[PDB]
Amino acid sequence: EEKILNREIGFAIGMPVCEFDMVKDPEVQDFRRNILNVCKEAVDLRDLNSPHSRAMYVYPPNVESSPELPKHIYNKLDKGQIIVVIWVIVSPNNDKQKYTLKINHDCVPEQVIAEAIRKKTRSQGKYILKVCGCDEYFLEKYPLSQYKYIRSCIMLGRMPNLMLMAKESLYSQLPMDCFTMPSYSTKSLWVINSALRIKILCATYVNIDKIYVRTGIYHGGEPLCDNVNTQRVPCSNPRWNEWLNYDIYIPDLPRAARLCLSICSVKGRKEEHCPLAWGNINLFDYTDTLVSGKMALNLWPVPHGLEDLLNPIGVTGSNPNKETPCLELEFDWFSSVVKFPDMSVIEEHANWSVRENDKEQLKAISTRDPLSEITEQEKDFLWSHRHYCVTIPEILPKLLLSVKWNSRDEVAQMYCLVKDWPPIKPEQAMELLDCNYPDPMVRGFAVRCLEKYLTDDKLSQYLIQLVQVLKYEQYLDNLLVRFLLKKALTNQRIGHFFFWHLKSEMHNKTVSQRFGLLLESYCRACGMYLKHLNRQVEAMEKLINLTDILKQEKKDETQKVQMKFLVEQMRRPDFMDALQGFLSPLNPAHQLGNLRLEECRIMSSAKRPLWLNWENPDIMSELLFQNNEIIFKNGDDLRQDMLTLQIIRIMENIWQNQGLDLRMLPYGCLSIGDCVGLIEVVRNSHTIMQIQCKGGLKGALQFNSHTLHQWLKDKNKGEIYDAAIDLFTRSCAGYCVATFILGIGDRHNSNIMVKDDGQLFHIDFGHFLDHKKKKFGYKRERVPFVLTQDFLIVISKGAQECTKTREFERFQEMCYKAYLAIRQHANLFINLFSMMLGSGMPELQSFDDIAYIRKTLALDKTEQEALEYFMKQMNDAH
Ligand SMILES: Nc1ncc(-c2nc(N3CCOCC3)nc(N[C@@]3(CO)CCN(C(=O)OCC(F)F)C3)c2F)cn1
Repeated sequence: EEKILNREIGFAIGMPVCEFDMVKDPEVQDFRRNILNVCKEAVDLRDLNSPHSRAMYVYPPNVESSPELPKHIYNKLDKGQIIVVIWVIVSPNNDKQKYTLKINHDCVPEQVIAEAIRKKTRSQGKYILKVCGCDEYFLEKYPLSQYKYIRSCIMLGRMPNLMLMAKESLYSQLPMDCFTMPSYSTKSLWVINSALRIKILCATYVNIDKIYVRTGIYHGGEPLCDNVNTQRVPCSNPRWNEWLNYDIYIPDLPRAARLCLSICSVKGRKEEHCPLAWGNINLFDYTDTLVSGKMALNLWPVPHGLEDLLNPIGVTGSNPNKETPCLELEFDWFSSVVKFPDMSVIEEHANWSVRENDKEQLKAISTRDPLSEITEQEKDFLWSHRHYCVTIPEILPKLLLSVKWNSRDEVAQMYCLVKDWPPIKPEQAMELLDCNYPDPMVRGFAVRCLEKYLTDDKLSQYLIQLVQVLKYEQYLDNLLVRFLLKKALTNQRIGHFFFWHLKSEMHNKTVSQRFGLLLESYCRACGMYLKHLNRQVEAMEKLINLTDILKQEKKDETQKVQMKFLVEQMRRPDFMDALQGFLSPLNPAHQLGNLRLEECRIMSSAKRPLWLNWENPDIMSELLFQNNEIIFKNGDDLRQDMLTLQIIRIMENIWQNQGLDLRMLPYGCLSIGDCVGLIEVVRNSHTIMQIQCKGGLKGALQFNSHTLHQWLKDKNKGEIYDAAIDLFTRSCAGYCVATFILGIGDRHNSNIMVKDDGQLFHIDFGHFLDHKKKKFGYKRERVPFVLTQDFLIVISKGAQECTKTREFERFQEMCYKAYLAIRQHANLFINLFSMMLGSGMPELQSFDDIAYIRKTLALDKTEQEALEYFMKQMNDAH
């Protein structure tokens, strides 16, 4: 009954549900019960206009955020009209009959259906349109061209193939709702007029000259007073029994104040100080109670490259592995439960607390990026004009950093300004969810802006950042988690990726409990989709096990011997059952039928990825792709690839909306677990090395700089030649600018690919945010801007003086405009990286890595000065 559901939830999370029942922490048990209200709200929203609302939960419309088509995309249409093919399965014989329509690009799905019924009858509202080849439906009254598949077809010059289906055929297959409620369902802070003191008792599980406890009171990475240390003791005896006194009074403690601890080592050789373990504690609990009495905290291992003695950004709470350094502490008891004051009380205290050159200086401060330095004079300038700031709402992040958070008088006044602040755009509100803004009223404002202005499309686009910033929340139950869970439980496409973003981090013990509890409530209310997720989990476990054996046990063996083990392991019954008949985690609309074993190989690229091939079992698979090819890789942190691919997509939208048709290729990529994941294979593509080692002769100098252009001319003879050179130029321009801005390394000719039609794209983003310079080669082949002689020959249509042709001038102008369009949206890009700073991605571990984008974008120069910097970089590559 519930034991069946709990066993299936346990298999999905990879953690038994009875482990959550064993947790005595009241915050954990209150979260498990209180989050069920979000589940019941999502389940009721799903049945509002049942079964149409249920069908749109399982098969939501995959649309762009705006119906507006840029003038250059409207020109791809024939007088504002599109040609679409509508298919029908007639039965008997199950014949495929097509009916070709020419309709207005903005026709709603029912107008398309009516026109297909008209064309078919030439020889009422009971039908739906489905994309041929995949489980994607057009159930909503959006203009046809707003659906991503139709929008993609217009831009890619392809013909839409849709399938006409009976409404009953789909609705009858929707399972009934199975959400069932689980069985597990004062003094004021401001009247204490003393300074804060905390007792450090003793440590256990700590076996070096001396050891000490370093402590500090922080609010979002910023110290609220000076750090205070215990006395140094010789390692063997870590008993301190010492009260530490802080220079901060209890009423001046902000709501998100934390105690940040560390056990540090001292070595006398200049005294060498090293942190051995760290732990942070929220000074107020989830019920707003100031902590008091004895407490024990199990500490965490120091993350690589900490560089400081404390870890104030790190996760809050005790290490679940109790067999780690354990610090015992004691807080004061003020003869009653102390609580943070009510909003009305804070509002009463805020009231009791109280040129044109200046209006332009406030506007300039407002447009600076999240990493730009804000001086002490500027902080005083911003806070003194805090009332004029409400009229430039985009300055709220700069103003929040000007507040003295260790002063309840300034904070009470900031709460009044936050309460009446005008709503801001989601890309600006997302910055207020990073580690710099722990205050719940600031965070609450930010989430309300997201609920008001975020479409389901933009929510999906920014899901990686929103799931990562959950780690920064002080408590399990918060406004952000409730917003994401409700969205995941009301749109199954969002729920699918939301599941995988949490599941893929369950190995990280700093988030295991938060994400595991969040996963339990999602699995309990996602419905029958849990059965599909379990099949995805089990197929991925079989591949992770297979690739682990290959990388550890049979690593050195030859390709033939590796393939013999692969084929033998894949032909096993348990393996075949697990790897066939499940949905693609890259896109759950793609069904993965039978494995085409003969087409599966171990690739010769770094970490030896697996090239897998499945039949697409859709009745109309021929109209999309007969076979789904996916790369499964063990060894890379594919979250860097996910972050880069998201940025490329956003950069492409910036360019497209500005009339700059720089065709990019952000193929799918999904992190499945610890350095494991899936990569979408782009069909009909070849690396530059493969093109060069086809026109190259055995024994002769390989990697010649004229093969690329020759191969493209043989593939595009005639009028289609001009289109291929143009597509190559635009795509190469976009990828030169993108790889430059982001500092993408390993730009060898096996990581740069080309399609038959001329489209160039990059792969493998295991290196970003640096100039990784080759150990050998020519000066022009080792500069940050990567543009080869091979590309210049294609761009100039074969000319020998390629840097002098008119086609190279047109390619240069493309690069200049593409560079400036991204520099205008720099704040967004800096913020998307900054939100990921605590993920543990090998190439993004500090603000110095993000500072690389501030240099390539030349944010500390003027618009004209940045363009000349970019021109000098382009010129260095030739
Ligand atoms: N982090 C990370 N990111 C990307 C990759 C990766 N990705 C792709 N691509 C393929 C195209 O679609 C996009 C993904 N290919 C790879 N290997 C090859 C190219 O180097 C080796 C020969 N090969 C081929 O012949 O493919 C046939 C044709 F499709 F290209 C593919 C590869 F390692 C790995 N790790």
